[PDB]
Amino acid sequence: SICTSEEWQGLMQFTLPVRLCKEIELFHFDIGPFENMWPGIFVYMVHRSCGTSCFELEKLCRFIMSVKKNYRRVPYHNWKHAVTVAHCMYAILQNNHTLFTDLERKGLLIACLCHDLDHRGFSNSYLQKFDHPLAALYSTSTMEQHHFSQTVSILQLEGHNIFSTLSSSEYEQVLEIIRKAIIATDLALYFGNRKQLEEMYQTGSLNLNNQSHRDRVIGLMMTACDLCSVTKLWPVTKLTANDIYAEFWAEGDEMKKLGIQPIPMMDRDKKDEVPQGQLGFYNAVAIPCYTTLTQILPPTEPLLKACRDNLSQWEKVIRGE
Amino acid sequence: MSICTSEEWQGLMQFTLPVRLCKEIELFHFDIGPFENMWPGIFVYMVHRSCGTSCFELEKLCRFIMSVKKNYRRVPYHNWKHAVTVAHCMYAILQNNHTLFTDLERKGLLIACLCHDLDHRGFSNSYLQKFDHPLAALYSTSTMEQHHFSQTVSILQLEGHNIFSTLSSSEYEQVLEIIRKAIIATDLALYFGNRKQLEEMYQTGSLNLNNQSHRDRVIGLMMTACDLCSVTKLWPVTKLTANDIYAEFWAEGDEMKKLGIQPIPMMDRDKKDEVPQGQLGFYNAVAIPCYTTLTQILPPTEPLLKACRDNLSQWEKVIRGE
Ligand SMILES: CCOC(=O)c1c(C2CN(c3cc(C(=O)CNCN(CC)CC)c4ccccc4n3)C2)nc2ccccn12
Ligand SMILES: CCOC(=O)c1c(C2CN(c3cc(C(=O)CNCN(CC)CC)c4ccccc4n3)C2)nc2ccccn12
Ligand SMILES: [Mg+2]
Ligand SMILES: [Mg+2]
Ligand SMILES: [Zn+2]
Ligand SMILES: [Zn+2]
Repeated sequence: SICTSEEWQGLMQFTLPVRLCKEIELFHFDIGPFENMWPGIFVYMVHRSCGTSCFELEKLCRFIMSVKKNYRRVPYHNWKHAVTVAHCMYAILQNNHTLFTDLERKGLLIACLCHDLDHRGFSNSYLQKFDHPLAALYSTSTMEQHHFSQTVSILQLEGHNIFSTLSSSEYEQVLEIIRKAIIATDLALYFGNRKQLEEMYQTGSLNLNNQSHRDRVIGLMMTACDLCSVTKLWPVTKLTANDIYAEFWAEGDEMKKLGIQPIPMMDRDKKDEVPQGQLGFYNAVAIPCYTTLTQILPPTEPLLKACRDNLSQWEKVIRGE
Repeated sequence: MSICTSEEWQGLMQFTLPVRLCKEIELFHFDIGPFENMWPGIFVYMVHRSCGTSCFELEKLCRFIMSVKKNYRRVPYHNWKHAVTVAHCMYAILQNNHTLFTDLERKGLLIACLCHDLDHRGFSNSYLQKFDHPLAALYSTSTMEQHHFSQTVSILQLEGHNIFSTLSSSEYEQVLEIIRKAIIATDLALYFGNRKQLEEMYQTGSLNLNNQSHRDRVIGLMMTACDLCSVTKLWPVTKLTANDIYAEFWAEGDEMKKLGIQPIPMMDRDKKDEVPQGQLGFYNAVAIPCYTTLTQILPPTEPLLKACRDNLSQWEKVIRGE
């Protein structure tokens, strides 16, 4: 997928409505109601965080419109999710201004937009269990290796390599940041990452000039952004939930077409247990993520608070309220 | 005994409870899990709300709290989280039956709950006695529970930690007796005779509350109900805490396999299949009887029994492959 001459020139015209400017800096901001602004909203966030002279604008608008093209029309892992994850990374880096290099803020905003590129709405287990081509290629973190492969594809396209103008080494530094960040969105790898950071922060040996330590903190940040649907206002959070299950149930529907019972999270015949499942996901995954994050990055506390507020709302739904 | 630093207890005095949580704390099913940084301050609030703001001096109290956390170990279940969970359930029981207990007992039972598993290594009473651990020789029966009380007194005897200094020396030994008895009653090996005795004293109608020997038995049942209160939370919380319990059990079951001895199925991670039926039998024989007799004695404590029943249906739904 390469964007036409027709698409990206309109993106160079876009100026963000000034009434938002302040509301976009909030952690809990929702990009939902501004669909035709999401491509330019990403341009805005790149210019604010990295400077307008960071990328040359012609190359940048092409890359954003091609990446958008390569997102399938699935309920949840779509173009809206990519810009929602990218905004959370924007808010984290804006509130941790003096912690990350220019190169890291470049890659991470790029990595978040492309972290789910060409998602087909299926979990890694589905591709591996039922012998998908990509699973025969990428044995572990199947889609995550595909997501990074899809990004490198677009970057190698003509007029798209926004990283054309870095040092030849500096560029190979960016791709490692982008790869490790996208690989870190594999939720299965999150538990080892967050437990390692737990012991490290606790023992005090968490060293922020240790590169592998930096990559672990980046990975937790990628997880925090990937889950940021739990950190919006409860009206927004409850709505994104409907998108998540519609895609889960669709994968489980394919599981039934054989003759197998999917896990209850992917069974539409078990919608009643959804509020309990959310309460369990927040306590087992979400709360640990943003708690270790806030411990490492104190400015990211609004995420932890918003996640706690959303957790009590699910508890009220379970408790008959 | 690891003493807490000054920055630890200083930040505790400045802590304020978020307005919204003040209401949710009073509910039996309240789950402290998602508010880890708030756990020490939550205990301050529960002490203040039940025992008064002038009860303990905030300086010594915040020292005792943060030092008790430091002496709780990093085992999968019997840790700092478990202490505040048991302490909260006691607060809820005490709040809903406030004037039924003295002011000295509310001070004793809340403090004893916070310290009831101090310095837990993650090994049951049977392990330490089988492999003649030194503590099994110093404490013949109720091995860890007697040590927990010794750990509790060691913290009180630390410089500037004694929150009971301002009691009359009669009431000093009095509250220490309530605390010693409460921490001993958390030995589940004693609950079964004590619950059976309370059940008979109730149905015949001879259970009297200012009968001191009866009073300790009722406090013992309250200490048991608080120790098991994870069965009284919402289903997803109870499953997550069940994983904490089995993670520690199975670790002890591995050590016996290193010594060539098959552990009991409860501590055998190769018998994970029997987990739902093992929970079903624990509820029927232990948990449900505990809160049933407790609700007969203190009817305000019912929501524990109903929530314990709610999770009994879920454990039965799991055994039927659902
Ligand atoms: C794959 C990771 O999930 C997410 O990314 C995810 C989810 C999922 C939806 N949800 C579940 C989860 C279950 C479970 O199976 C719970 N089982 C406990 N553990 C194993 C015993 C694993 C956690 C479930 C069961 C019945 C009905 C509905 C259910 N819904 C987690 N909700 C959000 C919201 C915001 C951002 C992300 N997520
Ligand atoms: C003793 C202390 O137990 C607790 O504190 C405890 C427990 C225990 C874990 N559990 C068991 C218990 C068994 C048993 O062996 C039950 N005994 C049955 N026999 C009759 C006497 C003969 C069949 C078990 C067996 C296999 C696999 C797993 C198993 N899990 C009880 N569950 C909770 C939940 C919430 C708060 C507390 N607890
Ligand atoms: Mg993904
Ligand atoms: Mg104990
Ligand atoms: Zn994602
Ligand atoms: Zn206990």
